Amino acid sequence: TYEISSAEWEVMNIIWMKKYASANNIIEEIQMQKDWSPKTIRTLITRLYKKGFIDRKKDNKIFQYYSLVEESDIKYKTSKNFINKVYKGGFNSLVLNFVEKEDLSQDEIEELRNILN
Amino acid sequence: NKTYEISSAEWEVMNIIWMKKYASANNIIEEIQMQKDWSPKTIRTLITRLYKKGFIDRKKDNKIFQYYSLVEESDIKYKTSKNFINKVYKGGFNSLVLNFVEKEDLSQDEIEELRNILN
Amino acid sequence: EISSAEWEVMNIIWMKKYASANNIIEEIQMQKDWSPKTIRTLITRLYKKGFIDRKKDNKIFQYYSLVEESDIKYKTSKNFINKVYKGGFNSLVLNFVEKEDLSQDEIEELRNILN
Amino acid sequence: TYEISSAEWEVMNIIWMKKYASANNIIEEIQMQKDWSPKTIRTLITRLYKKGFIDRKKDNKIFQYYSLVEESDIKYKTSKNFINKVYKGGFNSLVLNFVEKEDLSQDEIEELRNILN
DNA sequence: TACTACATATGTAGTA
DNA sequence: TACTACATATGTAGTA
DNA sequence: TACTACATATGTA
DNA sequence: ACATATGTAGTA
Repeated sequence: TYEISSAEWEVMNIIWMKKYASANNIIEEIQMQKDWSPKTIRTLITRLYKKGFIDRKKDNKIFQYYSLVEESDIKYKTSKNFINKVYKGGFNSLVLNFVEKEDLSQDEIEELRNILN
Repeated sequence: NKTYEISSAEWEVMNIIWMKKYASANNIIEEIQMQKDWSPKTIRTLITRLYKKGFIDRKKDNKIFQYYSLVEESDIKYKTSKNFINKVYKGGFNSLVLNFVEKEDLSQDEIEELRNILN
Repeated sequence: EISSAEWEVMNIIWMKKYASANNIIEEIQMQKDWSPKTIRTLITRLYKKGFIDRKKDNKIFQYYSLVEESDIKYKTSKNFINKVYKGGFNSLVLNFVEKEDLSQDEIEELRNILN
Repeated sequence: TYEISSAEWEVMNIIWMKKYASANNIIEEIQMQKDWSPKTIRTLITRLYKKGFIDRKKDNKIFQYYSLVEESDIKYKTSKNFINKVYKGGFNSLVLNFVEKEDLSQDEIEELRNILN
């Protein structure tokens, strides 16, 4: 089983957010929210290339990478893996822990209802 | 500067500690040796690391140490989850709950509780 | 058979034992979004299939279940698993753990549900 | 959104069971646990083909249909849907519903524990 | 208990 | 782009 | 409440 | 192609 590293996650989102994406195309978008070498980043791409979460496509004269797995399909999958290891009481016990630490503003708490519908 | 995290493997440990407030060497093992399958040594190590990371502490209560948490549960869990979501979900907490219902991971029995948890 | 959309109604009725035309609708027009007529239709169907019956309690019909709830859900899930999971019930629970859909808070209850 | 109908399922399981499968190779294995026409079946496959759940492969001189979706990954998902449409209280409320209707023998109740581990 | 050992996964980047 | 290199961190567990 | 219309998904062929 | 069951919903 191949898993996606937290450092890596950075990358996927950048790709997921742009469907298609290039070596540098990504770096530029990362070298702003993070601070790594353009070489360190590239390795994070190849790494995901090999784990096989994305693929290439010599679109221009350069590779263009794209996801292979479904974003939300995987994120749900990963949170579920996490929470399970952390919170003994599934998804709920967690939500109950956000409000306990009042991480919710009435403007936001409102949206949820209209999200549970 | 040096910052220390609590490993996902380690997390199992805290959960027992936290669950018993006071906790001995084996006391934990016995309690993990059902929800998991490690060696009573592997585990003890997890404790120790957690001790040197400084999330727990000891205290020879009887003739054997009793480790106890140093950090506050809810305090840390909420903190950890935030870190997670931010790395994973681009749209914060919301975007996540949205993701669970799109995957129908909730029963109206549960979805109900939430509201009465929102008020 | 009882259709998935129809299920919505039976839940309401079983929830209320006794149940009226609109009384159903109201309790449905929040957890769903259909036309009061669509709904009504679902009831008629069920009445016609013979899962529920009427009874002019006040001056309007009062439908109630004819089939025993837990007796049906059990029957229904049986047919289901059978069409989907090759290995009966087991092979299902097994599918739920492998996709970690269970929190230890939850897995716990099971044991004491198994004794 | 495209779904997999109860009838269809009989086809997939034949397929996932043999990973690789032939038009007739299927019918054979179904005309024992079921009673349909070698044309009724074929159509179920077709539908599934178009819905996009399986795909063909001219292996010999005949097509060989193979699964396109991951078994466990979808059965999990469908059950989910079902459970929540029916049982108010998710998975739990269901298992508790099998015991009440004593649909379990101590021989099998055992396995569970060792399966919950 | 305390202290020791190790192979893989991960963060982070220089050279062909 | 491709391929190489390394130190800390994490999973697992033997020896004093 | 009671009959009918309608596009879709669906059981059978 | 064809009949039925189904999500939705208006004219009886």
